[PDB]
Amino acid sequence: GAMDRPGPPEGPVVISGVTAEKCTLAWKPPLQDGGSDIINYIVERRETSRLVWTVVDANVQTLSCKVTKLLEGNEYTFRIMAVNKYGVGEPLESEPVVAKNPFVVPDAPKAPEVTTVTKDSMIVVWERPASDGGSEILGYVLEKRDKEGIRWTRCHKRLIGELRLRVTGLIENHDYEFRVSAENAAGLSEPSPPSAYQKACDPIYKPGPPNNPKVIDITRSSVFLSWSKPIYDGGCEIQGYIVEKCDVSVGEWTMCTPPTGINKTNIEVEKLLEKHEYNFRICAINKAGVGEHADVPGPIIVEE
Repeated sequence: GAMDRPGPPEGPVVISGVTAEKCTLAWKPPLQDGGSDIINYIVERRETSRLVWTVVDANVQTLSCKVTKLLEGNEYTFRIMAVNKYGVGEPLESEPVVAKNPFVVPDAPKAPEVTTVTKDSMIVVWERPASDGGSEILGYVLEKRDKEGIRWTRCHKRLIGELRLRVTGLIENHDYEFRVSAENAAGLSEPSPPSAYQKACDPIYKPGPPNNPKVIDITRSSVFLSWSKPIYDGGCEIQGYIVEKCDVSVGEWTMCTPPTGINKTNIEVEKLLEKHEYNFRICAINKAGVGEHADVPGPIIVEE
């Protein structure tokens, strides 16, 4: 048919790479070229307050254009026209875009730390950005890796909204290392360095004091003591008890057992000085160590 100028560029204008000084536009060719091929495109800009369109590039041989010399804080709208041998077609106008610098993802956090461990769980804790640089952190992603495993795995879906997570579902006696990432509106940070490997196992602690230490009977040179298992065994097996004596005139706590201890809740302390006055301490032994002493009630006079 008869020939004329091209149709408008097609499609939504797509704006990308927006900073405070530049941005990038892309469009698609017009559906109709008017009967002659499109020679070049014309890209124009107009700050929203202004009336005059200003030329960005009058000879764009591309479906994209890099706009520069933009000005921080100003809002712009952009225009694209197709040109052929018979003239300039109707424009394709973009949506308004403000020249802002983009938001940035947070910095990689510092390495997390494990605190409380069971055979199946670990509490992991980490720090906020030391200073509130405008990260605007929304939450965290905690990852774990088994020492006998290949890849890092998430300990949870979506985000952790605090500085801590009790990670469960851990395999007893496996060793795990942790790393944490921080996410803001811009996206996910690079991960932190890893924690040191920790083994999933129940901790053991020194035992508590022996229970109900008491005197049973007294002779001319001996004292009979008795007690019961400590209420708190330290998650560990009581393997023995240490008994100590003190002369109240002297004040030096001497031993009444080998350091190994005694495997009974009773003892007969013998060869004690007659009519002297004593105090007695009893201690429990774990694989972890010797726990707190329990003092026998009052001082005792060795008599009959």
